[PDB]
Amino acid sequence: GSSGSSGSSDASKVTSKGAGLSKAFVGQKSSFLVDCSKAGSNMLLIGVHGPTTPCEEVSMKHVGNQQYNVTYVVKERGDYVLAVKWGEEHIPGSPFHVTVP
Repeated sequence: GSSGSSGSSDASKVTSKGAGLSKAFVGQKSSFLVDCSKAGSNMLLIGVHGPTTPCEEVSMKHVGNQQYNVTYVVKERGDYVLAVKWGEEHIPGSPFHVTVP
């Protein structure tokens, strides 16, 4: 394919489910799946912001079938901010408000 000029990718379509998105727990490995089957042919990335405390790491893998597995680990508790972008865009729901007990 030389030219494309077709296939607009939308973020509002990208859906996400799980706990990590809603809330997380120190030590506990929070994971969340992102469906992009009817979203677009764009790339999926993450930008875990560190407004209060940084994260241990971020495991991102494209299990396929239009599913992206992303898991992380925290060390401190409080108010967190999850930033998920979808090919130069921001999924519907971010920045998400994650509260850790």
